[PDB]
Amino acid sequence: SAKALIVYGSTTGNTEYTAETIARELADAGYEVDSRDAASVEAGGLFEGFDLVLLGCSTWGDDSIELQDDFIPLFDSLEETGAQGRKVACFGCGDSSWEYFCGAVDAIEEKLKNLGAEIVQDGLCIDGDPRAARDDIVGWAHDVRGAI
Ligand SMILES: Cc1cc2nc3c(=O)[nH]c(=O)nc-3n(C[C@H](O)[C@H](O)[C@H](O)COP(=O)(O)O)c2cc1C
Repeated sequence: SAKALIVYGSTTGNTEYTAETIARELADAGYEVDSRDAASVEAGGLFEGFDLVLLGCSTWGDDSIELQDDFIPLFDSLEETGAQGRKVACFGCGDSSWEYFCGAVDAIEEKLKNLGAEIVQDGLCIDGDPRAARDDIVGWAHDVRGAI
């Protein structure tokens, strides 16, 4: 079967829950899903062997757009991950009280495109408690699968 990698940076658990929800959706559809906390990964060759890569990251920063801390090293070395020609999609939790709502997702997408990835679906941005967005999360995973 096709193999999917999900890597998530999450501090309060929201993007982690989102990743777990996406993983079950893909696994139910027949994907072999490898889900990893970004804190545990190294960037070099990270995407090797994977037909689909899903990257999740929350947004931070006192008065700038900053990526979740565990994701920053992966972003900083994203050019070594094997993203060229890779089918990728991005997701993240945020808070719409911030103007740059899920700004980290946008930043990861833009760099992926420079690096030659194929963005298979527009990034998923979740407001507030992601358990109150379960339908949106499952639907997005479904749409990602249908777009590859
Ligand atoms: C200092 C600070 C800055 C934040 N900045 C943003 C932001 O710019 N855009 C956004 O969408 N959310 C912002 N947030 C909201 C967090 O991303 C939100 O709490 C999210 O649910 C955390 O997801 P996680 O538990 O997966 O880490 C900010 C939160 C804090 C504390």
